[PDB]
Parts: sequence; structure tokens; C-alpha cells
Amino acid sequence: NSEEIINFNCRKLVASMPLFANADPNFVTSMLTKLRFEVFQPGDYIIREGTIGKKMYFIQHGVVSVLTKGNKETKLADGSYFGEICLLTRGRRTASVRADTYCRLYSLSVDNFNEVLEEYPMMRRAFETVA
Repeated sequence: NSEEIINFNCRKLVASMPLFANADPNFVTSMLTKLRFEVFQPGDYIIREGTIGKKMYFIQHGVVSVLTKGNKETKLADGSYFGEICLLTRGRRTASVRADTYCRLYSLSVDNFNEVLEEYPMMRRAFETVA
């Protein structure tokens, strides 16, 4: 996995997720400082089906294609994100995603959230509910 530095004004990108929007600015900031910048090229896979899911990607730019087991394929572009199912399923994800064009993503992980969202008991109580 890549761990490059991130661009400015990524707060809104992270807060694009309803959960992270409900999360306090203090936690979002922490996510940003732990935010991993990953670059991907056409044909590259980001998440594969049957692998342990525990991360989410926000799309800075480019086009990706998400395919879910037994479900209609959906494509995403600049300003979108994926990994909702990845986080939802704590075990092996039943979906995959690959890049259709040159793209760049912002990566957050549950391991990071164990430092962010489990930073305060007040958010630990909620995190226990979060899948």
C-alpha cells in the first residue's frame, strides 16, 4: 500500500461520508493527519473480493469501477468514494473495485480509527456500534 502525503482541503472529502460527517472535527482532523495518499493506474485493483475489508477510499480524480457479488456494477468518479461495504463487512468483502482511468485516492483504515475514533470514550461508545 502507498502512504504518500495528501493535498490540501481534503477535510470535505473525508466528511463526504455520513459517518465521518457525524464525527467531530477533532476526529476528522486526526483522520486527515493519518490519511494515506494512494495513486492508481488504469487496470489496477484497489480492493479484491474475498479479502479482509477494513478501509475506505475517497476519489480525488479519475474513474473507477465497483463490482459487488450478485449486484449491478457501479462506476464512480471525482468527488465520489467507495469502501462502504468494505467497512460494513469486518471480515472478507463480497465485492471488488478497479481503476478504469488514472486516478488518485485517499485511504483511511479501521486500524487508524482505533487511534482516531477510539481516542475518546465518547466516540468509543459509538464506534462499538459502527461496523
